[PDB]
Amino acid sequence: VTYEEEAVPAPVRGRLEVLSDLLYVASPDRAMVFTRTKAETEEIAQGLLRLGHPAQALHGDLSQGERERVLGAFRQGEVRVLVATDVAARGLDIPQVDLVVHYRLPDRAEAYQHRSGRTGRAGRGGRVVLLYGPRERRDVEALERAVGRRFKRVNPPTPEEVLEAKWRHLLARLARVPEKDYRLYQDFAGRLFAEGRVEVVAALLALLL
Amino acid sequence: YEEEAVPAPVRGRLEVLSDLLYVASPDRAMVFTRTKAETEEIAQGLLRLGHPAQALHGDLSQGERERVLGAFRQGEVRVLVATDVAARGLDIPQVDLVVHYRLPDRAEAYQHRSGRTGRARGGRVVLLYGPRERRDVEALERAVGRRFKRVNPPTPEEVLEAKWRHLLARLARVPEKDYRLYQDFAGRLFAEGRVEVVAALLALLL
Repeated sequence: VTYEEEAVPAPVRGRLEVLSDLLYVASPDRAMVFTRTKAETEEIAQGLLRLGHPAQALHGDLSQGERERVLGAFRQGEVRVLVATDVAARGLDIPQVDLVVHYRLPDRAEAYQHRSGRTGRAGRGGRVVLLYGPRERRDVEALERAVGRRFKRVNPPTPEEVLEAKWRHLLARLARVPEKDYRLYQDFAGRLFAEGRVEVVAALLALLL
Repeated sequence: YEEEAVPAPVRGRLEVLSDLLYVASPDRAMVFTRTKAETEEIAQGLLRLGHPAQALHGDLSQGERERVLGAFRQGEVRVLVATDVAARGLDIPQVDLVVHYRLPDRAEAYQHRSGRTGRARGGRVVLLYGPRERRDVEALERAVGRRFKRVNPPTPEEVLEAKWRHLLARLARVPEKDYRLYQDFAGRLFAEGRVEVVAALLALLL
């Protein structure tokens, strides 16, 4: 195994929210999320959507043609999140991805591995994350038995983790903006600096994040 | 009220409206077109460009209107864009600035539209003229029996400075509790002191 696995604690309800934060912090090019039912794939996708992530749902009800295009969307970068059921998920036509997340848990060990292999954009490297509920702890120990491995027990992202991630995203915007367009606002930038009021700029960031 | 005819090509027309808007900064403005097609188009152009604008027409559900007008009255909406038909009604209040994006098809349309300006005081009225309307400007000018002051579009520099003051305003409305979260980040920026970076910030909000 050349990928790492983390067991991360979440409350079935706040499950979506935790995940969203995971993504924001981790910022992976491609990610799959696994769940039990095609309906969840839907909720979760819509959910993540409104939560501001490029998410699609992968199930077998998807037509041959619909599938094939949800997948392409994925390989380009147009879709950055695929939410699938283990069944819909079988196939060689599935890309390798930066990060695998188990939303609900896989009952038996083989589902775990089929799911987990899709990470590692080489056969080497990759992160897997399992989400467990407050009681499901016993379920997690059980899997580790099956899988014959100890998963790392890692906390969800702190608010300032996210804040930190958002800020990183933002320097990324600024990078893009070319002199051709910021050159016009030099003077103002000057004023702010020469006044030296963090509060005002703190304010400015307030409504950019 | 004062009346000012402002030179402007229909092809870049929208930009100076935005300008006059920023430079005037009225609590209420109303802009007049002649087809739901443009009221529509223009509420978008202005919301895009920075201004809290909404469009006013018939298709608009009875109920919905009430809400828009309320918002315009509240001042949650500072600019209204309306056809002449849609505009009729005693629910439409008096504004600080009346703009004729395109002109009236009569001295009645004019004195109907302009009627809407000034509240408690005189008002203001802007008539936007392209170069090849210059003739028919005089046409309606005397048609109404008055001479509108010929006055020029706002300066790039005038506009820019205004844009700035608006921004300050917005900023000033940020609740202490909110931005508190970003003092550190802010500090990081002053710390490296790349004005260019902060410029790129500004570029993203103007």
